[PDB]
Amino acid sequence: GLLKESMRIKMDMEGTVNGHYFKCEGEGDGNPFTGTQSMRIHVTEGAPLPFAFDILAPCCSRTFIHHTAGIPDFFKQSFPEGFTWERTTTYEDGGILTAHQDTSLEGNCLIYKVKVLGTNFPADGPVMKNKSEGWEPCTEVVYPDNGVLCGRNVMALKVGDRRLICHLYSSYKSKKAIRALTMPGFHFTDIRLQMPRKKKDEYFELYEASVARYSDLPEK
Amino acid sequence: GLLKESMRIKMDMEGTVNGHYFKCEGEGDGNPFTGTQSMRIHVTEGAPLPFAFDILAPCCSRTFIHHTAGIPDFFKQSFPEGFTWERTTTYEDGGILTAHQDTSLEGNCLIYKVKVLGTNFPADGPVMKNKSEGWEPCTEVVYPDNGVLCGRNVMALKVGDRRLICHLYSSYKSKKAIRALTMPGFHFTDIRLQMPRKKKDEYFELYEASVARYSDLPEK
Repeated sequence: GLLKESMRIKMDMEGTVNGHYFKCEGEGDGNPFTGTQSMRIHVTEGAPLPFAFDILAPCCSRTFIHHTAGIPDFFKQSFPEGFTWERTTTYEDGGILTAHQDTSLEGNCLIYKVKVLGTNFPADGPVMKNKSEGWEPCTEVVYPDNGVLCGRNVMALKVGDRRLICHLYSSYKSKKAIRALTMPGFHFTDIRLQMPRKKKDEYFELYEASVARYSDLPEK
Repeated sequence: GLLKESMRIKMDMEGTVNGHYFKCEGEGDGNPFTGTQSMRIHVTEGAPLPFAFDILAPCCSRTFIHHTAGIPDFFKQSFPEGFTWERTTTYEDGGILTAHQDTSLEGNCLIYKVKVLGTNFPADGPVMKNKSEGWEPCTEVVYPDNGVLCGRNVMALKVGDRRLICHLYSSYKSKKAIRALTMPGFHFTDIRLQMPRKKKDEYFELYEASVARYSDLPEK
């Protein structure tokens, strides 16, 4: 209807992590129906980032999820009005990353406005020491709550042979009237977020694939 | 070859939940290689239980996981010596359910000893009001940490059309020498835990299926 097979993405992100201010601009593209996408991010203020960009990578696109088994698509249904998401991620070594995001659509271009505040990351930890090597793939739990889509996730940041676990609490809210929207049931969203390239803690490239599905286990 | 395609299970559980003391005995069976199993639980002291047995259901069998793609099997490798697990489950409405478990093997019978403490469950909540309808399927995150197997999970207790989220923190410890066991890498375990039958808050029947696997998403 309103979404095409090739979509452009423009993202503006502003934030402060452990007191360090930054701004990022991203241009990306993807296929929303096969659920694949990529983004080029330039840190336009606050470069070089004194912390691992990994913690900001999940703040950089829910319209690009391949929905299987007839699962209703909260995000694609939300257009032309668009949607927002709120998230807090708690890291098991103390760090906290809170974010709010606005998703709108203008022509062939998705427009993301992201605000980020991160606090209490340990000074000696892999995030502030910039010693992480990206994320493992993950499986978000997704479920309705009175017209709001809730998400819960466990993600694992790679630090050598070790994994730093964090816990994601997400709320996805449509700007469309609740009556014009078909809510999904309880389901899962597999997500594989990768960072193929980065340069000087100032330029980053992301690729992400996402699939909404039910458990593959038979119900007895 | 210590495990057979048909195994017996004997379980003894003792615990206190919101100040209510109880003991349970379980007899079960299953196929460890297809990863399927069932159990009959009788509350022998403290019946009828004044809380939902659902919160005790995940305390009742990791030898029965179907391992795909050559993922090493921490639990099956642990025999004949066996293993232990410990877990804390935090419910988003305040409840806490902690457990320690010992798993041994004698002949054709796996022997489980479980100790449980549950606290701070709200008097008005679905657990203490006994108004839950079992668990959704879930996907545990499993990864090594210096010979210990760690698990993290998000589970959802069904309360009508509502879901009460809880967060699981698990540690699995082999009694085998670290040198005689090959640790798996980061992977996932799909688990579907069901309660086909219950009676008088005193008799319960469980069925569980589990599969260890990697992400279904292609790695770009």
